[PDB]
Amino acid sequence: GASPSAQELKEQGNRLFVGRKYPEAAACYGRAITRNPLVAVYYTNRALCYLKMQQHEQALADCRRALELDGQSVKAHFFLGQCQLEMESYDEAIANLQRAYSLAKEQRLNFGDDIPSALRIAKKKRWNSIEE
Ligand SMILES: *CC(=O)Nc1ccc(NC(=O)C*)cc1
Repeated sequence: GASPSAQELKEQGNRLFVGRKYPEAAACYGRAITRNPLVAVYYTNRALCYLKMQQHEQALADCRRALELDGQSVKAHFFLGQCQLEMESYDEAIANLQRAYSLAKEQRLNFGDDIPSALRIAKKKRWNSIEE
């Protein structure tokens, strides 16, 4: 047969995510990791699959793996915050989303209003949690 390159399996998991096959996509990213475990995006992409699967702990651990490879990652800080938000770790979530925002400015990355909106939503969810 043929065995793909790590890059080729990342491409395949990307297509599987867009096809809404999230456990399959996540396994594809694991196969990419087997070939090259030093590529941050494989872990962040797999964390998005885990989030869609409502597996917050597994997504969180992949965000940590990505952050050990790229400490400047907007995407890893953003999805770390999103994992924490889903787990109701509100203050940690907001700080990581704010760090994502600052990094994106430093890097001149345009996500429209997505990060400010994500913060507003996070702070409102936190506020509602405090007011009971
Ligand atoms: C390039 C790429 O992956 N684009 C893309 C478009 C639409 C969506 N939508 C959903 O997954 C629901 C994902 C990725």
